[PDB]
Amino acid sequence: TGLLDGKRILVSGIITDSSIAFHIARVAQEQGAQLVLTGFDRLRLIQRITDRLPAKAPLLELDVQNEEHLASLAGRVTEAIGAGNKLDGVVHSIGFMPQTGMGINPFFDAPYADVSKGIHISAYSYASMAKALLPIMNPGGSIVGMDFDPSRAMPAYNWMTVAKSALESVNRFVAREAGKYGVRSNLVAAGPIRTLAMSAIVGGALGEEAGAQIQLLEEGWDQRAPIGWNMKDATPVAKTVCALLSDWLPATTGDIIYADGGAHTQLL
Amino acid sequence: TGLLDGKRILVSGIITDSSIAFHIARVAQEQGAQLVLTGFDRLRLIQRITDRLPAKAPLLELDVQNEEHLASLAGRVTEAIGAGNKLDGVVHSIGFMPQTGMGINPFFDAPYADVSKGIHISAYSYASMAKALLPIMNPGGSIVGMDFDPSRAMPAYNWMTVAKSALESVNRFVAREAGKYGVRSNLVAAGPIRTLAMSAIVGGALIQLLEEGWDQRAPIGWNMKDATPVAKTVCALLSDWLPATTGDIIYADGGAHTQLL
Amino acid sequence: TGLLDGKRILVSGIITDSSIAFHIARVAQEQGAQLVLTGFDRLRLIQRITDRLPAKAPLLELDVQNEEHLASLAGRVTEAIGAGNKLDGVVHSIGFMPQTGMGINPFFDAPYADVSKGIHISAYSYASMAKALLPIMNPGGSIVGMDFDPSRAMPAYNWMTVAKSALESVNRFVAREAGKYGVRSNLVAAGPIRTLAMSAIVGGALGEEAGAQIQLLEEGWDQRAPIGWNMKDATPVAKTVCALLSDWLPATTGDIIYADGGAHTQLL
Amino acid sequence: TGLLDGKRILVSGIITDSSIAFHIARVAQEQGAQLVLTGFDRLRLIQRITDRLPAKAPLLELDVQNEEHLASLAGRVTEAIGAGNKLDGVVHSIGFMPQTGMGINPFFDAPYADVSKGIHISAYSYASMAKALLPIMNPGGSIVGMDFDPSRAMPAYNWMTVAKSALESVNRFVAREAGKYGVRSNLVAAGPIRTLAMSAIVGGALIQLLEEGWDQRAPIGWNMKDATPVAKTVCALLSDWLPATTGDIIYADGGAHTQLL
Ligand SMILES: NC(=O)c1ccc[n+]([C@@H]2O[C@H](COP(=O)([O-])OP(=O)(O)OC[C@H]3O[C@@H](n4cnc5c(N)ncnc54)[C@H](O)[C@@H]3O)[C@@H](O)[C@H]2O)c1
Ligand SMILES: NC(=O)c1ccc[n+]([C@@H]2O[C@H](COP(=O)([O-])OP(=O)(O)OC[C@H]3O[C@@H](n4cnc5c(N)ncnc54)[C@H](O)[C@@H]3O)[C@@H](O)[C@H]2O)c1
Ligand SMILES: NC(=O)c1ccc[n+]([C@@H]2O[C@H](COP(=O)([O-])OP(=O)(O)OC[C@H]3O[C@@H](n4cnc5c(N)ncnc54)[C@H](O)[C@@H]3O)[C@@H](O)[C@H]2O)c1
Ligand SMILES: NC(=O)c1ccc[n+]([C@@H]2O[C@H](COP(=O)([O-])OP(=O)(O)OC[C@H]3O[C@@H](n4cnc5c(N)ncnc54)[C@H](O)[C@@H]3O)[C@@H](O)[C@H]2O)c1
Repeated sequence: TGLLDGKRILVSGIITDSSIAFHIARVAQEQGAQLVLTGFDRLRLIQRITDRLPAKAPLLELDVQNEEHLASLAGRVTEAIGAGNKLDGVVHSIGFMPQTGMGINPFFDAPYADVSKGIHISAYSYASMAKALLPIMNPGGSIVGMDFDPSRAMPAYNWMTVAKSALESVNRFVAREAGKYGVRSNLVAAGPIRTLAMSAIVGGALGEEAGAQIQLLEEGWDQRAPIGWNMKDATPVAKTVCALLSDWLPATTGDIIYADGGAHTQLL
Repeated sequence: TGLLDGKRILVSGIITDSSIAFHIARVAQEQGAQLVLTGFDRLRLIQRITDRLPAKAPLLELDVQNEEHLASLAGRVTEAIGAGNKLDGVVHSIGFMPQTGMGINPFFDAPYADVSKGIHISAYSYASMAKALLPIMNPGGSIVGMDFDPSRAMPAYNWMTVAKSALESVNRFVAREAGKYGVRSNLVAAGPIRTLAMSAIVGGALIQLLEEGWDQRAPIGWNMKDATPVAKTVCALLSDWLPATTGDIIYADGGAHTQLL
Repeated sequence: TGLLDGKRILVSGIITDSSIAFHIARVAQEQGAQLVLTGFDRLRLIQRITDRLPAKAPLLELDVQNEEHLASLAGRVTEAIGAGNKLDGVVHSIGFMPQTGMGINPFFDAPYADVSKGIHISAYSYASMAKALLPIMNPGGSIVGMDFDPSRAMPAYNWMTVAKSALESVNRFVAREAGKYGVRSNLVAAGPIRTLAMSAIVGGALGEEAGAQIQLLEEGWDQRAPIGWNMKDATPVAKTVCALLSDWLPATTGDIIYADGGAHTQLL
Repeated sequence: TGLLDGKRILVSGIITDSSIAFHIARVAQEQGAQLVLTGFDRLRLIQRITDRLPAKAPLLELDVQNEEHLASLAGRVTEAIGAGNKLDGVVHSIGFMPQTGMGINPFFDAPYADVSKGIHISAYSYASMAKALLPIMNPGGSIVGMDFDPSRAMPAYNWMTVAKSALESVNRFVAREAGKYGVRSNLVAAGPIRTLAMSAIVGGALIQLLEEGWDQRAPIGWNMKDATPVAKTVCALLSDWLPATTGDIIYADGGAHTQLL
């Protein structure tokens, strides 16, 4: 009776109740999904946060840079959902980039070690998770990652833009591997959403003027989006992710769905 | 239980039970929609076809090159669904290109009158239907058209490739208009499907090699005789589950377009 | 010494001295090219215009909607350049769209008859000219058309945007035909240039604050463009066309070169 | 007379006389450029290769993973062309990916340490060199890097494809910076060319079929054994004849990427 009814889905990337992952988790559960959650580093906090989700779901630790976490991942998921059950869905909502690689910090000044950390967490880990989880996914399954359209450069996004371009390429190759399991792999390219990560970043760049520029970003995005855009609401993005986790897009893989109000299809 | 529960949706393009529009209509009815169908030219023939759909639905004549048909359409639709009710969905699943514009016929030999007719039916008509039906569409509604990825030239598709390129551009402008009504506009780029147009327009102007090639490039495979995955994709767009996508193209092609070999 | 030394190039599209084609013609001549020119309708006026070019050049009438003009073109060109001589280059710098298909006139209110004529002249005729001239082109030859990037919708450009999308598609097919002859076919996507088509034709469709809307277009373009953009200067565009007419892009065909200051590569 | 007469141009990436950089260098010199060359690893062996060039040019050492090399680059480059002289061109023609990231080795088995090294050398180093060399570039100058179209996935190319996607994105940011110096930044996406990297990196990770399919898809054909058309394109970008193109990608692939089949 729900869009994701009877589906077991892993969701990564909850850190705050504003996280896009949190809303993906909320909407999936509203649509009848049974979730496993993964969290990085602050697991007591994430536990308290996810108490506020509609239903109780098991939380597993996963630092995508930790090889041991990746190697034990499938075993721990299987334990969490019960032996014999497989995942129908996997959500990658994970991103990171050192401040040097962001903002008004000069593009040329980011040291490779910083960039490389960012790309490891933001792009490579999409292949890492897929590698760890594909052997426990059902045919008809769906892996989804979060994207921010990096086809053109822009202020501030800097090296994360580069990491997303890498992510887009990784996704196309994940699809080749995933297809062997009858599993789809796609990205959702979202417009700007007022998550705490989003606001910290622009705030890290512009400081005292960050609040104003954020309101201006919202105005510009809403104007260019033919159906408009609400930065305060992650629901449309979360629904798009759930659509890809459902069986209603069975012939789409290696691809990118734009949940950005249609802004990227307009010049002005 | 139903992805499109309660929605009122107009579906154009049904001519046989292999039509992508037929499968779109079937699946939508299965998912709780109520349809109004439109047919070009063969009304008695289409009526027999549509009698095979899981539920009966009113059938309206529509020639997209006929100005009077377009002018009467909204009123005719309202008459069929009852005053005070509006559409939630519109499906544009039509196209045509004269033989000279297709297959092994030389690209340079297609006369403009031929090309022009093809573009009228396959691309302009998307704006035309939108112009006619937007005044009777509900907020949150959705207009969906059928595309075949024309970003790179290819044998056989010739001038229809040009018509599809125009359509994609048209779709982005319809989205600006449709947005004023709170309505989305998108295309589904489908992989090759065994339809009347496939056999009679394309094949008539010349396929097994095409199925194999497409199935190879597609990471999850491709079945030319199964329009259902395409139909489901259109339904996804007609649903409330892709509420932030407009002016866009969704690829229901097995992932073929994301792979070089 | 000259980039196009010894080459024989047909240039269409000159109507005023602000025409992109006029500057393409000037620079080509400065680079040692020998030219044949084509003009539509106002041929006395055009001839007065072309007298201001650095060098003499035959002027032939060509209305791309006139089948008879198209059928006699090769013969009139060959008569102009001498028998046993062929063209090395062809420039299509031709566009048209009735006022109804542009500006603040509603997108839905443009009749297909208006749009169709616009597509005939702006898109289909690229195939027409190629059909007429390919039999009189040397291997190593080059056909170039003028584009305005239509991959995203925008205010005002309206149905001309659709024509340009059609033209891009046509160019990919012309490339397959031209290939047999060892001839390249490409488009130059220029940024906005203050020709009279811009200021008067598009400008006239813009309503009351037309000038301001066009200046705003320039400011936005200059800003997005990493090297900036000057709407008053067609020379970077004319040079780019000449680059495609030269032997220095011998492996590029069916393609688009962006002479737009790099604006299309930047979101903001 | 020469396309690049009096232009001072740095060219990285020569390792054998099949290198794309070697042919870029050869064509630039034929067109009157004064070159400075950089090499990695076996510089004495590279010197033997660079001696085969038309004119003798200074060879400097540059490992792009070496912060000292990068920090001293401009100083050493200035020493080579003379104090008071600046560069007009910079050619980035380098890249690398460990075997684990290539060919028949499973995509999922490449350790990040390996991928990272490949991304560092192949993509980040484009920004690295720009940062080092922009302060000694004249207005009107041109930075060019080599690309292989990564917009779709493909067998064998694997993680290098990902590095190329990074590079394309890096190029767009390098353009923003280079613009402040009146300098252009672009990539050339080349078709397949028989080089040491083609043979040792890609080939050992596994060939003739690649050439045929590319030549078939290219409207003007394509020759894997001929790097000259690619070198010419790079020189076009180094010249004054593409002065309005930046942050972009020019395809020197025989038009292959514009055709489905
Ligand atoms: N907020 C937006 O506007 C926006 C727009 C488009 C795309 N995105 C993408 O959506 C996803 C989530 O972003 P968000 O806006 O919700 O911010 P967020 O801070 O809520 O989510 C980012 C997540 O990455 C996790 N993470 C960081 N390092 C990790 C590691 N080593 N191992 C495992 N997890 C790690 C964090 O703990 C966090 O949960 C990202 O991929 C982001 O780039 C965000
Ligand atoms: N079969 C495929 O492989 C495939 C792949 C991608 C996209 N498409 C697209 O899907 C849509 C439907 O095509 P199909 O494959 O189902 O073939 P089809 O023959 O089953 O449907 C084509 C329809 O166009 C309608 N039509 C033609 N002229 C008309 C007019 N003047 N006014 C109103 N309607 C008119 C026909 O009556 C018919 O029902 C088209 O837009 C087509 O290009 C088909
Ligand atoms: N001005 C810009 O900003 C700009 C930007 C990108 C692309 N373009 C393109 O460049 C080309 C030239 O436009 P322009 O800006 O130089 O304005 P323009 O008016 O000087 O050039 C347009 C030309 O088309 C010719 N033409 C119209 N109908 C014709 C027909 N039936 N047969 C033969 N010729 C015909 C006109 O006579 C004229 O010479 C067009 O294709 C246009 O779309 C212009
Ligand atoms: N050969 C092809 O088919 C082809 C096609 C398209 C694009 N490309 C690209 O063109 C460029 C040249 O490659 P190629 O085909 O000529 O092979 P190549 O082997 O002749 O050149 C590759 C170069 O990378 C250099 N390099 C590796 N690590 C380095 C480091 N740490 N610091 C500085 N330089 C380093 C090598 O020493 C070498 O000279 C590359 O970026 C490549 O990816 C090659």
